[PDB]
Parts: sequence; structure tokens; C-alpha cells
Amino acid sequence: METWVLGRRDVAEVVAAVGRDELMRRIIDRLTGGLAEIGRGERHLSPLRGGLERSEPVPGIWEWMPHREPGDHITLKTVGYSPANPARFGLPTILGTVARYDDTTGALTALMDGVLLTALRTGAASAVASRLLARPDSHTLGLIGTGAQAVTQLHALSLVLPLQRALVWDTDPAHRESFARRAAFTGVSVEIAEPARIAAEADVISTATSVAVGQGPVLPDTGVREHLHINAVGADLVGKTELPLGLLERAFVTADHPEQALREGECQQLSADRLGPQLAHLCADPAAAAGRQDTLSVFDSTGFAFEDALAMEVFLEAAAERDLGIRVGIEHHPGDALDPYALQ
Amino acid sequence: METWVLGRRDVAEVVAAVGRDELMRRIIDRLTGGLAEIGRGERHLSPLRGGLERSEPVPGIWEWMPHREPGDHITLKTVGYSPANPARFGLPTILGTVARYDDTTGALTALMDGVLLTALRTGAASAVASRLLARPDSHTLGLIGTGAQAVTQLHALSLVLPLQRALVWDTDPAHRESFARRAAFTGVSVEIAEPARIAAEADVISTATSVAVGQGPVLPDTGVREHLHINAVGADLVGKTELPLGLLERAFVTADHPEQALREGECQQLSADRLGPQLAHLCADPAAAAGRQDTLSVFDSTGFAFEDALAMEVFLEAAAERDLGIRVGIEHHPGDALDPYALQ
Ligand SMILES: NC(=O)c1ccc[n+]([C@@H]2O[C@H](COP(=O)([O-])OP(=O)(O)OC[C@H]3O[C@@H](n4cnc5c(N)ncnc54)[C@H](O)[C@@H]3O)[C@@H](O)[C@H]2O)c1
Ligand SMILES: NC(=O)c1ccc[n+]([C@@H]2O[C@H](COP(=O)([O-])OP(=O)(O)OC[C@H]3O[C@@H](n4cnc5c(N)ncnc54)[C@H](O)[C@@H]3O)[C@@H](O)[C@H]2O)c1
Ligand code: NA
Ligand code: NA
Repeated sequence: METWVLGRRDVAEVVAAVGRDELMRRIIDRLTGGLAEIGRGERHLSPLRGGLERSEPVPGIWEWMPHREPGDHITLKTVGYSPANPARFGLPTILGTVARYDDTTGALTALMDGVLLTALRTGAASAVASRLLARPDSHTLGLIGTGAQAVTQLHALSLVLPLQRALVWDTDPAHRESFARRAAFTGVSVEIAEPARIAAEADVISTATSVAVGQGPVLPDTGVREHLHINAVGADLVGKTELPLGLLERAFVTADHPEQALREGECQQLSADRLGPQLAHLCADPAAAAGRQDTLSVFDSTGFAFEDALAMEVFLEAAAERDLGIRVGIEHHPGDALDPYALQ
Repeated sequence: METWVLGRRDVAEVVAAVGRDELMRRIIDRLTGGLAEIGRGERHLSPLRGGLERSEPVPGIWEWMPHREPGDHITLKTVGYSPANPARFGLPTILGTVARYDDTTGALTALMDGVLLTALRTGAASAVASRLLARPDSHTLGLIGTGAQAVTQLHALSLVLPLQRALVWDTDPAHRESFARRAAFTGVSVEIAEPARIAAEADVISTATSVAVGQGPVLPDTGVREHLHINAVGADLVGKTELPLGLLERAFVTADHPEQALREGECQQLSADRLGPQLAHLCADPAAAAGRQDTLSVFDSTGFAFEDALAMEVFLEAAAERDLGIRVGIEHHPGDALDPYALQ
């Protein structure tokens, strides 16, 4: 037995061969079915993630996220949020890896990049929620925060809504000015616009910022369109929020993971008895979403490990088809199972 | 930037090149200093490990154990306890891996086997505690459970005490028969002995069994020598214990990790108010342990992630000196930090 390692090269070859659109659609479809299975009680939400706060060079966090499929495998994603990474080191803010362990023996069976996978399934989750809660003729997307997640927010949403334009804002002028080039492949025209204009004109918004704890909101409490749907995607430290309390109190709020969202999502700001049914329930029974497209809605997204397990399965299916990756004997399996020093 | 991976073959070469005694001594020395640093408030106990119980084929657990050295690195050990592994699959009961992440950026910098490392630092921790709490002229070691951990329990304790004899028991006759061959490199004469004889004769005992929840004790509450020191090393599921309650209530008890031990150690049997100073405090101030060498003592061992980080450092230092391991690009670092699709 050896660990199946998908290097950065193998992950790149999967998305190159399959195509960004098709790969994103596969992950959207997988997440949709998987969320519906949770909503039907056929599967369970992942346990709460844990994390270690880091103060330097700026406040960030490093988190671990398990999800068990009993009798089959356990998925663990380890992921850092380090928002000085881009400017200071030319590294992504979100850096992670995803591992799979055999549930029967405990053995490490597969290991892969989590950077691309994280951006894909986070876009896909917003797409699942926005298909339920945004107007199906939504034309104008607003983006607050135009870093890494903004790219897959725009991409995923462009596959499920007829988006024609994106109004975008970032507090870093370089990061907002570069977004059009990163977005170009989608065919959605990009225009820089201040947050008040985005609030007034957008049919759907995604907020995905590295705003510090206590420095929200990133979208002002002002007039929005009656049917606005917001994907609140930023999430890292306890205390970090993006939306104004007044807007949230007027909204139909569905969390991907209620207990996690109450700790780390916009639901930090809300009384627990004001949550709408969670996303998995909407996927299994759309009665709870019926009519909510035409009034203010918020998808409170924190991400949870089941989404990583599902996206990992999409990657492993493609990689297995193509015989991609390498085998590394990482774990020591002594010839005598009772002898740690039998270094066979 | 690529991840440094030490495979099974590199770990085996470290042992072959450094030597078992020298490698174990390095890990004992690192653990003693690190624990003293915790006892002096220069470093801090790792957070509580987390875990997922599994019921098939027999009850076991899969656990994650993070530890952070601020500004340097984060260590995470992922480890399964699957006690049917030896008989059913020829695999060790304890199967795990240790990963190292840069604390500044979050990047995965190193990954190695945790099977051998786990056995080494678990023996080392018992040796640290027993040097403090066992009579320095202890001649007879008792072992209940003669699986993988027993091998390094005997090895490490033979390096810090003048052991002449090991009295050993396992409920599996083949496992107790084979222990002497697995122990031969230590030079300590092994005898098979039933638990009541071990309790009556031993100067120091380690219990390290796969006993099931609620099926203890593995050592009877009968005559023990006045000065007996016990390393309670078995630890997996909540509810699993190895010592008789009456013995525990008479003993001076020190945990490696009080909060973990209250959940998963012998201290499950004890009121929270009943524990002594933890092992770290005894390392920093051994005056609190010297006076307990001649009375009944228990080191309640659960294992915690700091031990894995320290032992991993020993292996990385030795592997670097010998240019061992491979470099694998696992994480995706896009050429544009804000573009997840910018596959370099
Ligand atoms: N919900 C999920 O599942 C999920 C998954 C991954 C990441 N995230 C979170 O999404 C957030 C963004 O991640 P990323 O990978 O895009 O990081 P990033 O660093 O690539 O982009 C964040 C951007 O937000 C901008 N920003 C900071 N403060 C702002 C403000 N007040 N207004 C507007 N823009 C602002 C920054 O200048 C930067 O360009 C983080 O909180 C991250 O932890 C969530
Ligand atoms: N404290 C720590 O840091 C730490 C580290 C690693 C493992 N552990 C724990 O130590 C225990 C042993 O692990 P291992 O790797 O040696 O497993 P192993 O399966 O190699 O050995 C366990 C042995 O215990 C024997 N056994 C079971 N029930 C018994 C009983 N009632 N009396 C006597 N013997 C019995 C089994 O026959 C087996 O030979 C496990 O609970 C493991 O989770 C603790
Ligand atoms: Na959120
Ligand atoms: Na214990």
C-alpha cells in the first residue's frame, strides 16, 4: 500500500483536460446532490472545523476540517488563511491540502492540492445557493473583494445565471484593476464600481474579502434591489463579518452549516432563532426557498469539509481515469506489524 | 517551493544511519527539554486532539493532533487506532503521518511517516516520566500488552533505568511469544508472566494494550511494591482504561495533558480535582517528583502533538544531514496569487 499523491501538475492536468467550465459544472452538480442527501438525512453535516489563530504579519488562521463517510474513508482538509501572502510573498491567501484516509485501516490513501479545489467548491456552493435564491434572469453581478475567491465566484455564477456584467470593488486599487484580466475568459464584462453603486445595481452579490475582524461592513447599509441575493463568502477569524446588520436583519438567511456560521459567518450577528433553513434542506425540499428569489436573501457561506470531500472525489475520478499522480510509500508498514523497528 | 517528503525508506535509513539507541536518546533529550519549557511557561500545551470513532471491524478511532510553534511552523499528526489491523491486514494498529506547515504562510513544507515516530516519542515520554518517578535502581520492568508500543516502552526505559528483566503479558499468546525476539536488541531478559505476578514483582510497569472500552483493568488491584511507577500508555476511545480504580486512587498521578487525560486517560476514572502537577511541571521542577519515587505513582499518558513536532525535528535534522527524502510539488502556487486558475 502506497499513498496516491496528486501533485500540483496532476491537478493542473485534470482541469486542463476537462476544462474549467465542465469541471466547475461537475462540482456544482456533485455538491447539489450531496447537499440534497444531507437534507434527506442520508448523510450528516461535517463536524465543526477547528483552527489556530496567527497574529503575524497580519491576523490569519490555520484550520483543519474532517469529514467521515462511515465504512469508506475520512477526508481532512488543512487550510491556511494568511491575507498578507499575496503582497508579501506572492503566495495565495488561501493555502491548503486535502487528504483521504481509509476508514477501515486508517491508512493515508490519497493527498492532493487544496488551493484550486477550495476555489472551485466555494464558487460551486455559491452557485448552488444562488440558483435557488437569485432571480433566474439575474443580469448584473456585484463583487466586493476581487482576490482569488472572486474569480471562481464570478465563474461559477456565470454558469448558472445569465450574467452580462460584473460591478466590482476592492480596497486595493491594484487588485480591483487587475480583476478584468483574470475574469476575461468568462465573457462577463467587468466594471469597477464603488460599494454603494454595487448595492444599488446588482441582482446578485458575492462578498469575499480579507477584511479584518471588526472592520466590516464591506457593503454599506443602503438601498438594494428588492430581489437581491448575497453570497457572504468571507470567513476566517471569529469576529470577522462583511454585511451590515440592518441588511442582514431584513434578509432571508440560509447557512451552509448553521453551527459553523453562528461562530464564523454572518450569523455571528444574528439571534440563532432567526436563521432560515440551512442550504442542505433547501436542496432536498425547495418549499423553504419558494418565493425567496424575489425578496432579499443571504447565503451565509463558511465552507465545510463535506464540500471538500465531494470536490476531491471529482478530482480523483478524473485522475483515476487518466492514471494521473504518483505512488509514495509514506507510512511505515513494518513486515512485522508489532515491531516498529522492522523497517521492511 | 515544494514539500519535503520522507518516505518509509528514508525513515528506515535514518534509523540505520543514526542507530536505535542514539535516535531514541535524541528524542528523549528533545522531549525532556520541551516539556521543561512548557513547565516554565516558555511554551504551551498543544490544543485538545480531535477524533472520529469507528465501529467496524472492531471499535477504533481516527484522530488529528495539531501543534503550533508561533512564527515557525505548525505540526499536525493524523493517526488511526485500528486494533484489528495486525490480525486482519498485517498492518500496525497505529497508522499515521506527520505534516509540517510554515506558520507565516501556511505552506506545507514537510511530510513524513508517523508510525515509527509515534512509537519512538511514546517510549521517550514514558522514559522521561519514569526517570522522574521510578526508583533510580529499578531492575524489573513489567509490560501489559506486548504489541508495537511495548517494544519502544522497553527500549526507552532500558536507556534511563538499570533494567535487568522485563516481565510481560499479552492476552494473545502469539504476541507474548514473539515479544522477546522483537526486544532482543535491547539486551534486557524478557520473561512471560501473568498480570498478578507483574503487579507483585515489577519496579516499573507500562500498560499499552488494545483493551476494549469498559473491559479493563488489564492489571489486577493486588499487592504491588510500595515504590511502583506505572506508565498508563493505552489510550484511544473515550471509556477505555487499563488500571484498577482502587490503585489509581492510592497513587500520585501526573498526566502529560490534563484535559486530554480527563477525556481519554486513566484520569477518566478520577475527579478533576485529584491530579498532581502535569509532566511538564515535573520536568521543570523535578523536586516535586523526587519525593514520589518511593511511593505509588502513575504517569497518565495520552500523547500530544508537541511530542510529535519535537520527534519530527529530530528526524528532519538527521534526514537533512544525509540528503534523504524527495521534494514533491503538492500545493498549487499560482503565478498570480489572486488567480486560482493561474496554474504556473
Ligand atoms: N466560504 C468559504 O467556503 C471560503 C472558502 C475559501 C475562502 N474563504 C474566505 O474568503 C475570503 C477571501 O479569500 P481569498 O482567497 O479571495 O483572499 P484574497 O486575499 O485573494 O482576496 C481578498 C481580497 O479582499 C480585499 N479586501 C480586503 N478588505 C476589503 C474591504 N473592506 N472591502 C473590499 N475588499 C477588501 C483584499 O484587498 C483582497 O484583494 C477570506 O475570508 C477566506 O478565508 C471562504
Ligand atoms: N499514550 C500515547 O502517546 C500512545 C501512543 C501510541 C499508542 N497509544 C495507545 O497504546 C495502545 C497500544 O497500541 P499498540 O500500537 O501497542 O497496539 P498493538 O495492537 O500493537 O498492541 C496492543 C496489544 O495489546 C494486547 N491486549 C489487548 N487487550 C489486552 C488485555 N486486556 N491485556 C493484555 N494485553 C492486551 C493485544 O493483544 C495487542 O498485542 C493503544 O491504545 C494505542 O492507541 C498511546
Ligand atoms: Na460567511
Ligand atoms: Na492513558
